[PDB]
Amino acid sequence: SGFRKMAFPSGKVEGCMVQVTCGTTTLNGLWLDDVVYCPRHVICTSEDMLNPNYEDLLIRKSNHNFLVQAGNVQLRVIGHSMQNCVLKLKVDTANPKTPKYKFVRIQPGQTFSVLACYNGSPSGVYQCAMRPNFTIKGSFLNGSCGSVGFNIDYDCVSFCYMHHMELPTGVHAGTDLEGNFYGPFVDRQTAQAAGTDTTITVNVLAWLYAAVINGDRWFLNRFTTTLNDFNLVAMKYNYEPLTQDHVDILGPLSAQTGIAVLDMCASLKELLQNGMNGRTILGSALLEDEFTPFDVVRQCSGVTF
Amino acid sequence: SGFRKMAFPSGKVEGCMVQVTCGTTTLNGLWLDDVVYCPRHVICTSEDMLNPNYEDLLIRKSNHNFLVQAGNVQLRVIGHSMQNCVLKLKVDTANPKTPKYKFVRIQPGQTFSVLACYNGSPSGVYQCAMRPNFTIKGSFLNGSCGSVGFNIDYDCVSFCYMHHMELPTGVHAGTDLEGNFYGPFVDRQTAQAAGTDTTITVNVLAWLYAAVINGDRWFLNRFTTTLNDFNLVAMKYNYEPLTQDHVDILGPLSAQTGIAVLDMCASLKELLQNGMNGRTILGSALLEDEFTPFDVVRQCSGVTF
Ligand SMILES: C=C1CCN(C(=O)Cn2nnc3ccccc32)CC1
Ligand SMILES: C=C1CCN(C(=O)Cn2nnc3ccccc32)CC1
Repeated sequence: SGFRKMAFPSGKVEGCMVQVTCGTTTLNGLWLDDVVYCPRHVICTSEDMLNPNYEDLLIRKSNHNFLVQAGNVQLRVIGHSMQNCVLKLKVDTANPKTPKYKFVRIQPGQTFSVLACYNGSPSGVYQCAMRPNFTIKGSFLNGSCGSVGFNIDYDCVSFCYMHHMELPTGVHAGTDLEGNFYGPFVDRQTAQAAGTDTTITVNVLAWLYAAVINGDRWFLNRFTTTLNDFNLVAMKYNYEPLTQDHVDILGPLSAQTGIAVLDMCASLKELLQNGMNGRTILGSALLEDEFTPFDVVRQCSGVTF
Repeated sequence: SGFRKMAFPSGKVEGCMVQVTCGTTTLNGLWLDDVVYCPRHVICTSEDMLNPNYEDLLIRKSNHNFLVQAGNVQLRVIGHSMQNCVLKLKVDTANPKTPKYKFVRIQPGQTFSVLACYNGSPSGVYQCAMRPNFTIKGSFLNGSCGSVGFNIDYDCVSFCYMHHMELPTGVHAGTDLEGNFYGPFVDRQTAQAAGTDTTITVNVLAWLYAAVINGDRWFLNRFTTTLNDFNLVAMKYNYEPLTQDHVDILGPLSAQTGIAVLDMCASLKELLQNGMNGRTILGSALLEDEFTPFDVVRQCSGVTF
């Protein structure tokens, strides 16, 4: 028992990380098979950053200008292409450490692990969620660009995120591995509206179920509610609307604990309206929304990779 | 910017994990060079668990009774020895994936990453602290025994923890890699007092500095205090006493931010006496004590391995 904000084991991703340098700028790349993926802004300079003309900047570059290093081994670049906001550098060697992998574009509210890297070397790993407004609340310093987010299912790494940008608000933005930003963002050093965020309701409910499974039980009450009534409360507190698809994905947790989903919604309603009265749930004094129902079942059942 | 509960990249430890089976019981072992380390209670049965006679149980076992499997490769056991609460199984093959490593016995209040495993396969990685009372608040299911905690410095893994036991209170206990428990605990299925825990004061102060560096600033006040006055408050709220050695290890954070350690203590004093008035610091509504001053500097400076 016990419940922690657990990340996927990072070893399979660590073996894919490389350093990419283009002129003065160094960032991280992801070496899968014979292709290295990295953010296109490796080709910018500081005069470029307010609104880079990436097509014009890239036309000035040749294969031999992209320096790619994997530990101490230098990779030979035999082609380069810009796809959306990522650069794809073809190399003459397939990565011997390539795992089974997929590229996935995740949905807001889903979670993944980030392997933060600098100069192609791993620094740390943590779990986070894609906010409803498509930002992530990460831990990224200058030079972390090209660090990736991922999930693992059995032996397969699903890469879902590559880091590109810290907005002036201090939150983070990035792309899928085809280089398409999540959210309205562009790779320019500018203030960019993120727009209204909300709390991921289905994840809070999943975490309340996690709490019950682990014996934090004090917030269970004698009440129930309806999906309609609950959603009027969710709106008031800037929670995502709960749908029947969410109720369905909470089914396994409802079955395990015996607590109907709408009864758990009534506990959440009371916590939103009354607060946590100085108490804690699973070591937290706020309502946690970075565990999905799948996360809770995986952690509570010991699934391995 | 941003601040997360970050774990070390787990790849170097993943390559050391094996499954050990002795009779009916399977747990995890750590394969370093030509030795596999695992909890001695792999040799027990359920009739054994209230007070196993480990010496008598082990005398019934021979090398060929310890089944050790690394992925699909079976290891040949050529010797076995009990050291404190760990078994050391000599194998005829050195692990080709052995990292540079050390065994360390950590001090209460220090932090480390745990790689939770089942059947020799990694499930997840998370960061935690050794509580002042030598328990850890982990996430461990049955079969996670033999999972290890560790830190990494440059290319060297310092193994500090092997998981053995969940106390009936739901908190966790384990050993260093010489098999000595942290705390008063024994490997018996019994209620065992853990005794009074406290909050790790130097870590809370480190995290308040992390907060300022990241721009959460609202708890800074116009006050200062003395070490004596602060420790009278710490005692009242079951915080560890602050010593000058702690003030010294906070020096780099004090220098970075310009906030004297005793001024930050006065902010902490006010938060202990008044609470956080419905506000948050770094995404938390309580005072966080699982980051050491070294953790904060590492994360804020991008140190890699
Ligand atoms: C053209 C752009 C937009 C601006 N930009 C970034 O913000 C890069 N970045 N990413 N995370 C960071 C964390 C700290 C400092 C900088 C960071 C570079 C690419
Ligand atoms: C003789 C003993 C003492 C009792 N014991 C354990 O508690 C093993 N254990 N460790 N973490 C666990 C989490 C869930 C269930 C069991 C767990 C086995 C060794």
